[PDB]
Amino acid sequence: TAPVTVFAAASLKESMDEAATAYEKATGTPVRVSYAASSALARQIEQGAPADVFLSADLEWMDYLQQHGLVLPAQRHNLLGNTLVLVAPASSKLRVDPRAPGAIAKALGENGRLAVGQTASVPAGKYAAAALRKLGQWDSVSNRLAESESVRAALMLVSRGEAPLGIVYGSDARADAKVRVVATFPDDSHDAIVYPVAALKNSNNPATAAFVSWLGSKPAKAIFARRGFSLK
Ligand code: MOO
Repeated sequence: TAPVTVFAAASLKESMDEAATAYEKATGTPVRVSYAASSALARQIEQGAPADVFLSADLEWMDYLQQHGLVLPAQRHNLLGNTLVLVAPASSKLRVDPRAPGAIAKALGENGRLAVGQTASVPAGKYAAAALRKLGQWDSVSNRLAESESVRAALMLVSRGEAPLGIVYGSDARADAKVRVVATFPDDSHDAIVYPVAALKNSNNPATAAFVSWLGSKPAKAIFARRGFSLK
């Protein structure tokens, strides 16, 4: 059985791994998930990667594939939501109000860097940059970023204590007890974090639509819900 090839935003690591297993349990169809920043995944797809399903951590990267004709609007829909959080290593005593002018930058200490997804392309980085900008904090940290290849890479920096703070998703924080949530960014500070899922237009996997459809089903949703994603 050709596995359904799912390209999933890095932040979907555990949830999609669980979903892949659960899908195969239910149907006997293996699901092979590849994780990266949604940007990387989208670019890989654009460049011909034979993904069957794409789950992005933002609409923009799905839009990108749509614009490239690789995803049909009919075959995409919003699946999950998240929050954006400021995290610190678990042991960190930092208290930071993202809204307080200069608070994030101060909490970086003398040489600390703010772990973020690469801010141009990685959805978590874009959400982060958007939130930072919106909150007037961007300038204070824009030269103090530890831009990372995905939100999980950013998480890792914080988890490893190599960044005193990072901006990841709420689910990422739940996914790693080695970080703690210092603050949740106001939902008004960034575009809603929405993970669209789409069957790729060119998928030739007979199970692609089934898999995507299945994600609407209670046990599939429950995987994401348990892992701190909001359900769209
Ligand atoms: O595509 Mo991500 O989950 O923002 O690294």
